[PDB]
Amino acid sequence: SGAIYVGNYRVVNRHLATHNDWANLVWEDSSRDLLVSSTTAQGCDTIARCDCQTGVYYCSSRRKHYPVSFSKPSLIFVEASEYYPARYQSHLMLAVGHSEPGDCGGILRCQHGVVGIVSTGGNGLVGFADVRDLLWLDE
Ligand SMILES: NC(=O)[C@H]1CCCN(C(=O)Cc2ncncc2Cl)C1
Ligand SMILES: [Zn+2]
Repeated sequence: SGAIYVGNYRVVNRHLATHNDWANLVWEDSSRDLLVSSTTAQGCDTIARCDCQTGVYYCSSRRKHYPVSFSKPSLIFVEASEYYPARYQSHLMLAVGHSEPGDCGGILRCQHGVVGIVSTGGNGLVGFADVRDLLWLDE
């Protein structure tokens, strides 16, 4: 679990969005596993606007942060789960690092701000949904 709170927006994994997120929907994209909802309170986070390929992510299944080198956002095949059929997920970045079911929502940050959230993983890989291209989150 986990979310990004920026301005009057809450960014979550689309597959973990609540009834309240869907009732206050701003934007969602199944191909990216993202959903953004509106908030009444002002958010605590700031978004990176950069091309960093290294950073640090929070891994809830270890209660720890780990440094990672990750690929540029791209279209990656993701196997079927209870949440989605087998499909290509877009704007996904992969890295070597621990992740297991329940780690989705952990933030990846570089020195410039929030880069994205955990969205996939397994067998010593961790995948992050990029948010750096969503320029409207800042306005
Ligand atoms: N973005 C998706 O399609 C994910 C929806 C939830 C399921 N999913 C996963 O990868 C779960 C997973 N399994 C093993 N290690 C880590 C993780 Cl996060 C795929
Ligand atoms: Zn950066």
